[PDB]
Amino acid sequence: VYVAVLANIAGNLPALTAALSRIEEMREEGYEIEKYYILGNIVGLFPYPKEVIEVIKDLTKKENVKIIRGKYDQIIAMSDPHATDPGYIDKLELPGHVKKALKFTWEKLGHEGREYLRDLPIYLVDKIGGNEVFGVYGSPINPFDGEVLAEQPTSYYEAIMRPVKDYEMLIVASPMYPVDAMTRYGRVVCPGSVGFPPGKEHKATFALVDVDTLKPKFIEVEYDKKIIEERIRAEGLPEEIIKILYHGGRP
Amino acid sequence: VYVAVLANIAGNLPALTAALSRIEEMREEGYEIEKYYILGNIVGLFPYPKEVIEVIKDLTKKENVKIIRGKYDQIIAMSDPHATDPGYIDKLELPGHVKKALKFTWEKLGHEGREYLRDLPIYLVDKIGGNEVFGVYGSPINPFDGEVLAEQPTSYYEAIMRPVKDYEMLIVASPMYPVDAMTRYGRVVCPGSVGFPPGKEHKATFALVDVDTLKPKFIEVEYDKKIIEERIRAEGLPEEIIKILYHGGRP
Ligand code: NA
Ligand code: NA
Ligand SMILES: [Pt+2]
Ligand SMILES: [Pt+2]
Ligand SMILES: [Pt+2]
Ligand SMILES: [Pt+2]
Repeated sequence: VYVAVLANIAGNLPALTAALSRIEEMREEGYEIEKYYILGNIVGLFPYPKEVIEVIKDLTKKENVKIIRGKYDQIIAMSDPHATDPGYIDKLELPGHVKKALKFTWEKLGHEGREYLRDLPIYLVDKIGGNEVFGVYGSPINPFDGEVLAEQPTSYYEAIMRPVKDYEMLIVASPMYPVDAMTRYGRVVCPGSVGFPPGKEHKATFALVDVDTLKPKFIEVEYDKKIIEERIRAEGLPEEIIKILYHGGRP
Repeated sequence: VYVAVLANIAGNLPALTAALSRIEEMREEGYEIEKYYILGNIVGLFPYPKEVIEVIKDLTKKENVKIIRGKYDQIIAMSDPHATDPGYIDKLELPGHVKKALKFTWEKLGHEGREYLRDLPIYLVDKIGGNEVFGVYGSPINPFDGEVLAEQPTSYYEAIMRPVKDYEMLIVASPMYPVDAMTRYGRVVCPGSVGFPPGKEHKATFALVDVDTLKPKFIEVEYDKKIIEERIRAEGLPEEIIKILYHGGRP
């Protein structure tokens, strides 16, 4: 019995599709999936924002699913609901290629898609087994702009867990790699990144968390970067997004 | 029955003492007070940081109390746990008089006081009645630097409640004045300020939240500012803290 924990889809439909199909295969292999946690970014740099949302909505009907929004989702959601274009984004402190990806996302979502992100919770507060879990995109101190690093010593995660020590587990998206850090205050976990490559040769990465022990099993799944590349060019988006696709980046 | 909700003690012992004494008096008059929520800032501008913590500690032994830290508390907690002086504060984006108050608080607390603040939660998550409640110092988007304003239209509070709509009530400290705004997503409440005067002729302000209806009753209690003025001068702190005591300010 496990909870499937996914993060940072970032508008990448092929990676999301590959992760969920792998989860279905693993069900056939004796892994019982009680429920799903999906952490932002939900939409972002990659050009399938409406399709990602459709897949999540179907899953939310069929399964027990809890979702929280990430930094890119918030940039879209915070906009005036009556705005006629995504011009407000150019004022923000962001790289040029990121502004263009988010303006594209804003337009392609329409009013219904923007509204869906506005309904997304910031915080995940849940129980698995007898254990209480707290989830946030960035860090406890700063939900959208906070950054928890991967590959740090136990003391690092202990200091982060301390202000949320009421909980048995903290889940964050911002490390972008698998994190599994037992501390005196609880366990800090990052499932990895489904659709936002942090480096080269990225595989869609997520975790199955054991409901009894809270130990994560990290899973990696290949997806086709070819159709994504061809979809970016066909929508007229910066060449820098293709670089991130094959070389990595930080949101 | 009621929950006593208090915020922004900010190191002001006489104001905290007067509010708690009024709560005890209202219980003598036949008010059922079952628990306490205490929101930051716990310490800050006023020169009674150690004593405020002793009153809270004693109250936590005898009553059902949930506490969260505020901006000023976080600035102290953030610091390297065996730094020798509060020199790090001089590099922060804070007015001169605020820097001096916080350096004094850092020293007066000692290691044991600094560690007490490091143990305080960021988030309040609770049930009262069958109603879920979420509390944070600043705002849901930004726990320490976020600001929810008083005296805005209903639509302003609705957009703030929307990302925490899974809850029946949001409690924030940052307005500094009583707020009680029903929205379609839940009720946004600020209890007022116990020890940080927002303007002139300040009384210690807090709320009793009806457990059934979630309607706040705002209570104002008088306290002595002259003894505080005397302690500020005796301890060498800036004249601007005295100006805040009598004419108000913002953290
Ligand atoms: Na814990
Ligand atoms: Na609600
Ligand atoms: Pt904005
Ligand atoms: Pt272990
Ligand atoms: Pt710091
Ligand atoms: Pt209501």
